[PDB]
Amino acid sequence: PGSIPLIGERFPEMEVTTDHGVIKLPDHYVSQGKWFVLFSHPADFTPVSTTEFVSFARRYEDFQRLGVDLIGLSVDSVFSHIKWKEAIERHIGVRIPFPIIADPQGTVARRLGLLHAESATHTVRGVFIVDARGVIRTMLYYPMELGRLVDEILRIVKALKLGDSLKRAVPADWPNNEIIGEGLIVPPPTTEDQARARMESGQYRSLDWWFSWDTPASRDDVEEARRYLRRAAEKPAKLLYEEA
Amino acid sequence: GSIPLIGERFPEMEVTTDHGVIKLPDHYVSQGKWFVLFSHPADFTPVSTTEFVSFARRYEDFQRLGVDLIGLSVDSVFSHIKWKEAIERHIGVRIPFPIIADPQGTVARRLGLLHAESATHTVRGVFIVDARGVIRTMLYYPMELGRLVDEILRIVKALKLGDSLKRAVPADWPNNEIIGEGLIVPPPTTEDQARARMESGQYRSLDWWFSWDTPASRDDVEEARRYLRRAAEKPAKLLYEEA
Amino acid sequence: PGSIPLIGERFPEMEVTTDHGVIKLPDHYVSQGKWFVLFSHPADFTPVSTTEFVSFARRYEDFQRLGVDLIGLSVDSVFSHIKWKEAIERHIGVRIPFPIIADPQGTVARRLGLLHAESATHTVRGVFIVDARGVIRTMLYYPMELGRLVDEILRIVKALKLGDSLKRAVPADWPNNEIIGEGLIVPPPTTEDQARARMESGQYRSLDWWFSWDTPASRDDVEEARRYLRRAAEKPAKLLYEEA
Amino acid sequence: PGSIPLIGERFPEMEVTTDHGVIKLPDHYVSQGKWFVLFSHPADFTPVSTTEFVSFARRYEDFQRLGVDLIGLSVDSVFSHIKWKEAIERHIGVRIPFPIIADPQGTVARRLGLLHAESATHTVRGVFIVDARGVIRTMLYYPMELGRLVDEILRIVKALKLGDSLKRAVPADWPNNEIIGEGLIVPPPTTEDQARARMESGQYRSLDWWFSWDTPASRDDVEEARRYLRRAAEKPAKLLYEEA
Amino acid sequence: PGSIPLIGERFPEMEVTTDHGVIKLPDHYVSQGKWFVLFSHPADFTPVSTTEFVSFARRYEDFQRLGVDLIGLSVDSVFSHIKWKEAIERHIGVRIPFPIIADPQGTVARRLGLLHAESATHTVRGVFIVDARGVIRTMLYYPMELGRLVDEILRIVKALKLGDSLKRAVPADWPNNEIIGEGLIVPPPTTEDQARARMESGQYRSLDWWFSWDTPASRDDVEEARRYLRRAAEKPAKLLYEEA
Amino acid sequence: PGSIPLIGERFPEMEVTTDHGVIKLPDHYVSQGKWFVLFSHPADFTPVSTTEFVSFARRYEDFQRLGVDLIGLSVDSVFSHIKWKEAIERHIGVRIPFPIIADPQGTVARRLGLLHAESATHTVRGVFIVDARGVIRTMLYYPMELGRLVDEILRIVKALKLGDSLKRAVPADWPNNEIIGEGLIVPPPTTEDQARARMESGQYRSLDWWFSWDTPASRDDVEEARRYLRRAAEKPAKLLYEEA
Amino acid sequence: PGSIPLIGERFPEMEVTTDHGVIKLPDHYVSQGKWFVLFSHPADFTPVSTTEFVSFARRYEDFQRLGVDLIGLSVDSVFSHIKWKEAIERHIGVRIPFPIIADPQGTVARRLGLLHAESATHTVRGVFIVDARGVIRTMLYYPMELGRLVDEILRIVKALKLGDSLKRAVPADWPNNEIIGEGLIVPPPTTEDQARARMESGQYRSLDWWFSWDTPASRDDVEEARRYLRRAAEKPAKLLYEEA
Amino acid sequence: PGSIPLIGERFPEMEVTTDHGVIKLPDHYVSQGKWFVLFSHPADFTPVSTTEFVSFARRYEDFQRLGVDLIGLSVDSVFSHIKWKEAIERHIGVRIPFPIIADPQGTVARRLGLLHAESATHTVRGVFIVDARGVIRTMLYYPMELGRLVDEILRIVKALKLGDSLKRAVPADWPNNEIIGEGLIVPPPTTEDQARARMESGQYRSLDWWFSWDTPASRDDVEEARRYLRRAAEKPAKLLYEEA
Repeated sequence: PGSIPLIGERFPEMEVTTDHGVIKLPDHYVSQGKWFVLFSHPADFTPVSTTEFVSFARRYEDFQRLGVDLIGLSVDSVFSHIKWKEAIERHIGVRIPFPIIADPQGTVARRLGLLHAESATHTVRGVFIVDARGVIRTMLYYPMELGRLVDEILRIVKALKLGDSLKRAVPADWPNNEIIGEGLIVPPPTTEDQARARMESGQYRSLDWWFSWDTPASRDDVEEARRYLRRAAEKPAKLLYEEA
Repeated sequence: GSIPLIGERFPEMEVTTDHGVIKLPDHYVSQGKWFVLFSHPADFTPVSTTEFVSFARRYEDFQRLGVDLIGLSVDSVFSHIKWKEAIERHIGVRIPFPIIADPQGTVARRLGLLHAESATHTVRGVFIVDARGVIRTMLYYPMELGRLVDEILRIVKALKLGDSLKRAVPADWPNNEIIGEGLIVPPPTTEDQARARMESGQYRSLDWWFSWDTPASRDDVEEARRYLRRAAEKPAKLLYEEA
Repeated sequence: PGSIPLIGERFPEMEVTTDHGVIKLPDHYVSQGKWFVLFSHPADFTPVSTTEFVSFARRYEDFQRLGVDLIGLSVDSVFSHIKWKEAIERHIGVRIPFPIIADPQGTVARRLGLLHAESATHTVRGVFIVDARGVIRTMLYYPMELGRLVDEILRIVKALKLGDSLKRAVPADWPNNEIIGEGLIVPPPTTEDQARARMESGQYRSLDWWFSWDTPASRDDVEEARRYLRRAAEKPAKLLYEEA
Repeated sequence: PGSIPLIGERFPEMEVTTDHGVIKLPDHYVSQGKWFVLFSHPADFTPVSTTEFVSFARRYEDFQRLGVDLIGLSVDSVFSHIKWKEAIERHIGVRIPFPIIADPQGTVARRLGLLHAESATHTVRGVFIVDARGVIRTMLYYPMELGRLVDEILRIVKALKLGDSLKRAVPADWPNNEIIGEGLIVPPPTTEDQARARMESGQYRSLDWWFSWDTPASRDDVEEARRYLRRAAEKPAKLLYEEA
Repeated sequence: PGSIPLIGERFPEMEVTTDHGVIKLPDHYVSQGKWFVLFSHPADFTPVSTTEFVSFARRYEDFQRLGVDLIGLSVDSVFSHIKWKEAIERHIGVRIPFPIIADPQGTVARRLGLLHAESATHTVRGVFIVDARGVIRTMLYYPMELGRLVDEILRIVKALKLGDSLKRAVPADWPNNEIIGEGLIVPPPTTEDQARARMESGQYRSLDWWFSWDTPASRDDVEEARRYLRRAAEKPAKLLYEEA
Repeated sequence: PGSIPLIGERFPEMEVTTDHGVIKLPDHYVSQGKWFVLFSHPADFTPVSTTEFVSFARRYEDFQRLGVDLIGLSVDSVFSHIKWKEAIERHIGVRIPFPIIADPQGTVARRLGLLHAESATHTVRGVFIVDARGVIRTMLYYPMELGRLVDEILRIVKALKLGDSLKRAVPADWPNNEIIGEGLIVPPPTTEDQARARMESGQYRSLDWWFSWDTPASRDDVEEARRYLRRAAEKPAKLLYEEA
Repeated sequence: PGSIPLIGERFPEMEVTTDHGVIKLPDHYVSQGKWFVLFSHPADFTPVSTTEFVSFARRYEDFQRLGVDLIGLSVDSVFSHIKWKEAIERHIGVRIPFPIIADPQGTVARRLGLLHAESATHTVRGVFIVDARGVIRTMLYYPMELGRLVDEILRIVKALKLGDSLKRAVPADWPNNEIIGEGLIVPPPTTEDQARARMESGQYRSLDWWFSWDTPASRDDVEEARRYLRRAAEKPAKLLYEEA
Repeated sequence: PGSIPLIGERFPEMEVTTDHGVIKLPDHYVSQGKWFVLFSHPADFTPVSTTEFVSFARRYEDFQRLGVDLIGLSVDSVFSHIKWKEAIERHIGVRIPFPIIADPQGTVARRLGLLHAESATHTVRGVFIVDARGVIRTMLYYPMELGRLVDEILRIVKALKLGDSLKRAVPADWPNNEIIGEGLIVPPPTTEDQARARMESGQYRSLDWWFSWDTPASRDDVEEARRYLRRAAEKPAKLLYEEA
C-alpha cells in the first residue's frame, strides 16, 4: 500500500529545488565523490523536526570527515525554509549549514514513498543513506511523534565504508558485538569447495565453516565509531535552552 | 517495491513459524503485546546469527516493555530448528522467540522485503507494531550491516512514553542537546491555540511552536539511557571465548 | 491543458484545513447565508502576497457589510500561515482576521485548477466569487508578478447582489457607465412577441428593442459602489511602511 | 468542470475568421510586436455586451499608447458582427474600430474554455491578456449579468509592462498601494546566500529579507495608471444616450 | 491445473545457483555430452528426501558409467544444502557428491511446474530425464509421502540410450518383457508399402505387420539393466543405520 | 508449453466414452470405493503399447487385491479398441479385461496434459494413480519409445495405501531401503517443542530429531511389495511369443 | 454455425499424413496436372464407410480416365487405416488402392469444416472436388446415416471438365436434361449490346436472349456420362457379400 | 474462410419474403409436419437456373409424395421472381408451383453461407435438406457452371426417411449397393459386450461384428428409389425446347 526505491538501487534521477538552489540527485553528490544522507521531516516550524536539524548540525563536521553531505526535505517552500533556519539561529544559537528541499506539490515525497498513513499532507521522518556511486545503502522510516537517533546514522555510514574497503560484513551492535566485539565478518562460503577451503585453511577465527571473522579495522576507526555511541549514551554537559 | 506504511494496521496474514501457525497481527493483539517483526537473508549466515544473539540477550528488556519478537527468512521451519540448535551448541545462547518460514516469498513480497541486493533473500527489515496492530516505525538495513538492537528498545520505550503522556520525543532522547530528557507538547495548529499556548505559562517555550516539559519518570529516562549505554560499552567478555 | 470549476456551477464539495480549523466548502458559508471570496496566493512570506492580504484586511468590514466572508489559500502549512500572519502584525501593524487554507499536497489547488505554467508548485492568484447558494459567479486569474485590485472584487459582489435583487444586468463600468451611468439593464427580449411588447411599452428608456434600462438602484447602493472605485483611484493619505 | 489555456503558456495556435479577415493567433500580433486583449461576449445585439464594446472603443487610443490591439469573440457570424457594429454607430454614435472573431460552431470557444454553465450556447465574458511574445499573462471570467471594468484591463497591461521593463513585481492596488504607494517590489530571495546579500546591502527599502521595494517607475508611468482608475471612479460628465 | 515443460522439448534455458556454483541449464551438461537427471525434493533436513539423496549417491558411479549427471532442487538456501550434506555425512556415513539447486523464491519451481496441491511452499518429488541434446525424455511426479525407486531411473536412461543407438522401441518391463524378454521393438510400418515389405522381408520376428522385434542389445547392456532391477528387488544385507 | 492436473487435486470431473460404455470420472470409481490407474498410449495396433496392455492384464489380479481398477486411453475410436483387443487375444493369447477411453478429438488428452512435443497427434504414455477419494496421488510421463515398468505402479499403490493406514512416509526403494530396510518414516517435527519431545521420548529409532522410523508394516505387506520388484527383476520362465 | 472453405477458393495449403506417406495439398496433385476428390468418413471399421470405399474402388479406373486421384479422410490413425484396408480385402475381396489421411486431433477436419452437430468426434461424409489448378469446384456434405452416390461425383467431374474445355455451362440432369437433352448452355449476355448481338446472330438455338445452347459435346463424352447414371440405376447382377 | 449452418443443427430461425408471402423458417414447414428442400440459384433469367427450376417442377409430385415442400432463393426481388416464372411458363410451357425467397441485400444468403468465391453478388447453387423437426440432414454446394442432379435430392430424402423409420443406416449407391443391394445396415456395436452379442445372435447377415445388414425396406420403397435413378439415366423421349 505504498511504493519505494529499494536498497541496492540507484537513487531515482530528479531535479529538486533547495534553499541553496536547484540540483540534480544523486548526480550533485556523485560528481563530488560524496555520500549523502537525505532525510525528510513533516513541516517547518515544528519542534521535534527542529531538534533533529540541531542534532544533524552538531554532527555536521563528523559527517564531512566521513565524506558525507546532508540534505533535508519537507513539503514547505524555500521561503519557509529560510525563515525557519533564521528562527533556529535566533532562538537556539545554532546555524543549519546544509540545504533543505522544498517539495510543495509532493512530487519528491510521492517518488520516494514518504507519504504514510499518519498524515495525508506531511512526509514521515524518512532517511536515505546513499553512497558516492548514488546507490541507496540503508533506509529508515521514523514517525511524526519520535525523533531520530542521529549517532546511529553516523555508525551506519562508518560501518558500511569499513565493510566496503575491508571486504567484510559488520556484526550486530558493531563495534561492541557481544560475540566478536570490534571483529568484522568474512562473507560465508557459498560452495562445498569454499566451505572446505575455509575449514582447512586456519586463516580466520571460526565457530564453523559459515561463521568466520578477524580484526582488520584500525584502532582509530573503532574509536571513531565508539565515540558516536558514547555521545548517544551520555547526558549532555549543558542544555542549549539554558543559555540560548 | 511496495510496502505497508506507518499508521496502517499490519496486513492480515497466516504465517508458519518454528513454534506453530499463527495469524498476524491478531496473535499479538490478543496477548496485549507489541511485536517487532524482523527479517534476515538466510539461516546459517554470520551477521544474521549475531543479530539473533543480540535480540536473545535483550529478550527480558523486550518483555519489560511488553514486546514479543518474531524473525523471518525464506528458509524452512526445519532449517530454523537446525540453525537455533547450532547457535545453542557453538555460542551457548538459546533463541526463545519464533522465526517465520517463507520459502516462496509470499510474506517477503507482501511486506516489501525483497530489495535489489538479492533477488532471493529478504533485506534486514524491521516492523515495530503496537498492541493495536498498527505499524509505528520501519527500518531497512542491508545484507552487509547488522542492526543496532538497543535503538529498537529505545524506539519502543519512547513511542510508549509518547502515547502514555501525549508528548512527542525530541532527537536523541533522553540525551537531547536542547531539552535533555524533556518531552515536546504537540504544536498549536490554529491562531486561537497559538495565542492560548503563549498566554498560558504551563510549559517552557522557545516560541508558540516549541513547548516542552519533563513529565517522564526518572525510571523511564534511566531505562532508555541504559539501552544506549549498553550499545556504547566495550563487552566485558566476548561469547566466542566462553562458548 | 488543465480543467476548472465554471461560472454557474456549484463550488466543488471539499473539506479543507485552515489556520482556524477544518471546514467544508461551500456548506460552511451557505449555512450562514453568506457569500465567500476564496482567493489563492503563491507562497507565504512573499511580498506581493503580503500587500494583497493587507489590502483584503483593510477592506474586511466592507466585505462583512455585503455579507461576504474571505478565505485565502496556498500550498504552505498551517504553521507557516500562523508565522506569516504574526510577521505581518509585527512588521506592518495589520492583523489578518480571516482564515487561510493550508494545501501542502496541492489537493485543493489541483481540484480548482490553480496550478498554471508560471510555477509547477505555487498557485496563481485565483479568485472565486461564490454566492450564498454556493454557486461560482465570477473567477479572476492574476499572475505571480501582479497584485490584484481588491476594490473591483467589492464592485463585482455589490453589482451581482443588485442584479439578483432587482432582476437586472449591470453595464460595463457600473456605476459610471458612459452610456447609461448608474442605470441597470433590462434583459433583452428573446421572442418576436416580447420584442414588440418591449417597444409598445413606455416602461423603460430604450435605444432599440434589444437595449432597454431604468434606474432602480438606491442612492445608497450607487454611493457604496462609487466609494470602492474612489478608494482604488486615490493615493493613500499615509503609507503603513512609514509608521514603523 | 472544463479545460483551458494557462497563465505562462503561449496562446494556442489557431486561424480565426473576423469581420476584418482571417488571421492566425497569436502570430498576427507577435509579428507586429503587439500585445492583444482577446475578450468574448455571449451574443451580438445584447445590451451589456454593447456597453462593453463602447467602453473598449472609448479607451482605444489608451490601448494604442500601450502597444495593445483589441479583438472580440462571439458565436455570431461575420454578418451579425457587421450589422451590430452598424447599429452601435447609428444608435450610440461610437464606431467600433477593432475586429470581432465569428465562432458559429464554438470551435474557438471550446479551445479557450469559454463555455461555462450559465449558457450551453453563448460564451462567458472571458478576457485573455497576451504579451508581444504570444504568452498568456492574465485571464478574467465575468458572467452574462455583469459587465467588465475596462480600466482594470488597462491597469493590468500598464503594470505588467512596467514589471517586465524594470524587473519588478507590482503590489496590490498599485499605484495606490497602502504599504508602499507607487513603489515596486524586488522579487524575494530564493536562497540563504541571496537573503544575506539582500539584508547586508542598503540598496532597497526592506521590512525584512523577504519584502524589499524601490520607486523606479517614472511619474508619467504612475500618473497614467492612476488616470485609468480616476476615470473608472468618475460620474460621467455627459451620458451618450442623451446624445442620441 | 498447472503448466509444465513437455517430453520432446528442449529443457528451458535458465541460470541456476547450486552448492557447487552458478550454471546454465541445459547447456552445462550438453557442452559435456552428458545426460542429466534433475530431481526436486520438498525440503532439506527431511527424512524421505534424505533416503532419496543416499539412494542416488549409492548409484552415483552407475549414473557416471551411463554418462548421466545428477542435480537436485529444493527451495532451501545453498547454506542449508551444505549443512544438510554435512549432516548426512556425519550421521549416515554417505557423501553426496552431486550439486543441489537453491531456489528460495521458487523461480525454478514455478518455471518447471513443481508446486503441486500437497504444499503451497515445497516442491513435489519431480524428475526430469534430459538427454545430451538438452531434450526432456521422461518426467515423473512422486508425492511428499512416497520416496522414488531410483533403479527405475537407471533403467529408463539405459533403455532410452539403447533405443537411440539401435533405432528401436523398448517393450514394457524390458529387459524382462513377458512376450519378447530382452527383445527390442522395430518401429511399426506407417505406409501400405512398408507394411507389405515388413511381412515379405523375413528379416525380423513378427506377430503381425505392426509387431516386429529382434535382439540387438549386447549381453553387457542387458546384464546391467537386470542388475538395476535385481538391486531394487533384494533386501540389503546390512542397513546403513546399524553401520552408523 | 502444456498444463496438467496436480498431485493432491481431485481428478477433473469428466464423462468419457470407453469400449465398455460411457462413465463419469472420477465418480464411477469413488462410488465403488476403488482406486483407479488411468494410463494412456499413443495408438492402437502399436507394439510397445501392446506389450504394456499385456503387462497390465497379467497383473490384473494384483491390482484387484489392492482395490485398483485399470482404465486406458488413446485418440483411437471404440471400433479400433475392440478390433485391437481382439487382435491381442488372437495373436498373443491374452484377454484385456479393462476398458479403454476413445478420445478422437483429444478432448480428454488436452484436459489431462497428455499431448507433448514428441507427437502433435498421439498422447504420451501418461499415468494417473487416483485414490478412492478421487485424489491424484502420483503422475508418470513416459515417451513413445519406452514401455512402463508396471510393477513400480503396483509398488506405488501398495506403499501409498500403507503410508495412509499407518500414518507414515515411505523411504526411497521401500521395502529395500539401504538405511532403514522395510522401516517406515515418522513425519518430522515442525516445531522446537515437537523436536525436543521426539529426541526425549525414546519411542522411535532416530538418526536425529528430523529422521525417525519404526517397522509397523506386516511381514505380508512387506513381502507383497517385495514380490512386485522380484517379478520385475526375473528373466521370464517362458516368453508368450513362443506359445503365441 | 461452422466455418468452411468456399467454391472458387484455392484448397487450403496443408501437410497431411496418409497411409501412403506425408503429402502437401493441393500441390501434390497440382504438380501432376491432376484433379482430386478428397472425401471424409466418420470412422474406420464402420459399415456405410466400408460400402463407400468399395464403391470408390469399383470406380477407380473411371476416375483415372478423367485424370482424377482419390484421397480419403478420418480422425483414425494410419495404423487403423492399414488394418481396415486389410479387413476390407480379406472379407469383401476388394483392394482399396487410394490413400486415407489420418487426422487424430481433428486438425484437418476443423480446417475444412468437417465437424458438424451429429458428432463431436467423427467427421461427416464431406466431399471436396478440386481441379488441376487446386481450386475447389463443388462441395457435398452427407450425414453419418446415408452413403453417397459415387456416380454423381463422376458426373460432376466429367461435366465440369466439359464445361471448362468447351466454355459452356451444364444444364440440370445433364446429359439427360428435359429441355435440351445433351445440349450445353452458352453463358448469358450481361449488357444491352451483348443481348442484341446474341439475338441477331442466329448462331445458337435460343428460347430468348438469356437462354442459348448448342451440342458441342462428343458422342464419346455424352456416352461416358450416361454410363455413370446407367450404372447408378442398375440392380446389381451379383452381390459381393454372396462370394466370400 | 466461410461460415454455415451444420448437419444435425436446427435450421436457423428467420422471417423470409417469397413470391407467395412472408413465412418463418423452419416453423412454416415444421408446423405442417413437412420436410423442406431449400435451394439457391445465382440469378433469375439465367439458363442453368431455369433448367433446375423446370427439373424441380417435373419432380414436384415425387417430392410431395415424400412429404417434402420446395423453396427457392436468390438475391432477386419478388417482382423478378414473378416475371421469371411467367417467362418460363410462356417460353417452356412449365408452371413452377413452389415459392422463391427474394433476398436482395443477401441477409438470408450471408446467414446460410451461400456467398462463395465465384461471385461476390450471386449465391452458389446451395441445397439444404431439412426434416419435419426442422433439423438440417444434408447440404450440397454446386457452382454457377453446373446444374444439380435433382433425382439425387429425391434419393437422399427417401433414404433418410427409410433410415429414420427402420432404424438403419443406408449403404453407398442404395438401392443398388454392390455388396448388399437394397439391404440396409444395422448401426455397429460400440462396446465389447454389444460386439460379442451381435456375433452370437445369428439375427443379421454379417461380414464381421462391425458390418451387419438385413432387407427391411418394402418392395414399394425400393422401386420408388430405383425409379428416381432410372429417370436420371433415361435419354429423354422428347425435348421441351422442340414441342415448346
